[PDB]
Amino acid sequence: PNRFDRDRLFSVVSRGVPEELTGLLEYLRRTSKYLTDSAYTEGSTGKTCLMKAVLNLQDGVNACILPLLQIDRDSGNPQPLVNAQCTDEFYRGHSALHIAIEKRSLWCVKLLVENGANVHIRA
Repeated sequence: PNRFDRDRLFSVVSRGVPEELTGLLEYLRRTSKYLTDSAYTEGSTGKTCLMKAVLNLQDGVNACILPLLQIDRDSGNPQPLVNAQCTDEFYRGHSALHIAIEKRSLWCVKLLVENGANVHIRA
Protein backbone atom coordinates (compact mmCIF):
# COMPACT_ATOMS: atom_id res chain seq x y z
CA PRO A 1 0.00 0.00 0.00
CA ASN A 2 1.95 3.00 -1.30
CA ARG A 3 -0.36 4.53 -3.91
CA PHE A 4 -4.01 5.33 -4.58
CA ASP A 5 -5.64 6.94 -7.57
CA ARG A 6 -7.93 9.97 -7.57
CA ASP A 7 -11.00 7.73 -7.69
CA ARG A 8 -10.40 5.97 -4.37
CA LEU A 9 -9.73 9.20 -2.49
CA PHE A 10 -12.97 10.55 -3.95
CA SER A 11 -14.81 7.39 -2.88
CA VAL A 12 -13.38 7.51 0.65
CA VAL A 13 -14.17 11.19 1.18
CA SER A 14 -17.66 10.52 -0.19
CA ARG A 15 -18.34 8.06 2.64
CA GLY A 16 -16.75 10.24 5.32
CA VAL A 17 -14.70 7.74 7.32
CA PRO A 18 -11.78 9.38 9.18
CA GLU A 19 -10.10 6.11 10.16
CA GLU A 20 -8.68 5.76 6.64
CA LEU A 21 -7.36 9.32 6.16
CA THR A 22 -4.21 8.30 8.04
CA GLY A 23 -3.02 6.54 4.88
CA LEU A 24 -3.44 9.71 2.83
CA LEU A 25 -1.07 11.26 5.37
CA GLU A 26 1.98 9.35 4.18
CA TYR A 27 0.75 9.48 0.59
CA LEU A 28 1.25 13.24 0.86
CA ARG A 29 4.83 13.09 2.14
CA ARG A 30 6.46 10.97 -0.57
CA THR A 31 7.26 11.76 -4.24
CA SER A 32 6.93 15.46 -3.30
CA LYS A 33 3.43 15.28 -4.75
CA TYR A 34 0.48 17.18 -3.32
CA LEU A 35 -3.31 17.27 -3.39
CA THR A 36 -3.30 20.75 -4.97
CA ASP A 37 -1.77 19.22 -8.11
CA SER A 38 -3.78 18.28 -11.20
CA ALA A 39 -3.41 14.53 -10.58
CA TYR A 40 -5.38 14.23 -7.31
CA THR A 41 -8.42 15.82 -8.97
CA GLU A 42 -10.41 15.70 -12.20
CA GLY A 43 -9.17 17.29 -15.41
CA SER A 44 -12.43 18.38 -17.03
CA THR A 45 -13.73 20.59 -14.21
CA GLY A 46 -10.91 20.66 -11.68
CA LYS A 47 -13.00 19.52 -8.72
CA THR A 48 -10.56 18.83 -5.89
CA CYS A 49 -10.96 16.36 -3.02
CA LEU A 50 -12.47 18.91 -0.61
CA MET A 51 -15.25 19.84 -3.03
CA LYS A 52 -16.07 16.17 -3.65
CA ALA A 53 -16.23 15.63 0.11
CA VAL A 54 -18.56 18.61 0.62
CA LEU A 55 -20.93 17.64 -2.23
CA ASN A 56 -22.27 14.87 0.03
CA LEU A 57 -22.65 15.53 3.75
CA GLN A 58 -24.20 13.44 6.52
CA ASP A 59 -27.02 15.82 7.55
CA GLY A 60 -24.66 18.45 8.98
CA VAL A 61 -21.68 16.57 10.41
CA ASN A 62 -18.60 15.09 8.76
CA ALA A 63 -15.44 13.48 10.11
CA CYS A 64 -13.13 13.36 7.05
CA ILE A 65 -12.81 17.00 5.94
CA LEU A 66 -11.06 18.45 9.02
CA PRO A 67 -8.25 15.84 9.27
CA LEU A 68 -7.75 16.29 5.54
CA LEU A 69 -7.23 20.00 6.19
CA GLN A 70 -4.55 19.63 8.87
CA ILE A 71 -2.87 16.96 6.73
CA ASP A 72 -2.84 19.29 3.72
CA ARG A 73 -1.67 22.37 5.63
CA ASP A 74 1.34 20.47 7.02
CA SER A 75 3.07 20.29 3.62
CA GLY A 76 0.75 22.12 1.21
CA ASN A 77 1.94 24.77 -1.24
CA PRO A 78 0.72 28.33 -1.95
CA GLN A 79 -2.99 27.50 -2.04
CA PRO A 80 -4.23 25.76 1.14
CA LEU A 81 -6.39 23.57 -1.12
CA VAL A 82 -9.12 26.01 -0.06
CA ASN A 83 -7.95 28.92 -2.20
CA ALA A 84 -7.95 26.65 -5.28
CA GLN A 85 -11.01 26.27 -7.48
CA CYS A 86 -12.27 24.98 -10.83
CA THR A 87 -10.83 26.18 -14.15
CA ASP A 88 -13.77 25.01 -16.25
CA GLU A 89 -15.55 27.12 -18.85
CA PHE A 90 -18.86 26.44 -17.10
CA TYR A 91 -17.39 26.90 -13.59
CA ARG A 92 -14.58 29.46 -13.32
CA GLY A 93 -13.62 30.80 -9.89
CA HIS A 94 -16.21 28.61 -8.15
CA SER A 95 -14.52 27.26 -5.02
CA ALA A 96 -15.47 25.05 -2.08
CA LEU A 97 -16.57 27.92 0.19
CA HIS A 98 -19.33 28.78 -2.28
CA ILE A 99 -20.50 25.16 -2.02
CA ALA A 100 -20.42 25.38 1.78
CA ILE A 101 -22.60 28.49 1.67
CA GLU A 102 -24.93 26.84 -0.87
CA LYS A 103 -25.49 23.78 1.36
CA ARG A 104 -26.55 25.93 4.34
CA SER A 105 -24.07 24.71 6.95
CA LEU A 106 -22.54 27.14 9.45
CA TRP A 107 -19.96 24.66 10.76
CA CYS A 108 -18.10 23.95 7.51
CA VAL A 109 -18.11 27.66 6.64
CA LYS A 110 -16.54 28.28 10.05
CA LEU A 111 -13.76 25.76 9.46
CA LEU A 112 -13.04 27.00 5.94
CA VAL A 113 -12.91 30.67 6.93
CA GLU A 114 -10.75 29.98 10.01
CA ASN A 115 -8.37 27.71 8.08
CA GLY A 116 -7.43 30.36 5.52
CA ALA A 117 -10.16 30.55 2.87
CA ASN A 118 -10.19 34.26 2.05
CA VAL A 119 -13.62 35.64 1.13
CA HIS A 120 -12.64 37.65 -1.95
CA ILE A 121 -12.81 35.03 -4.72
CA ARG A 122 -15.03 35.80 -7.70
CA ALA A 123 -17.13 32.89 -8.97
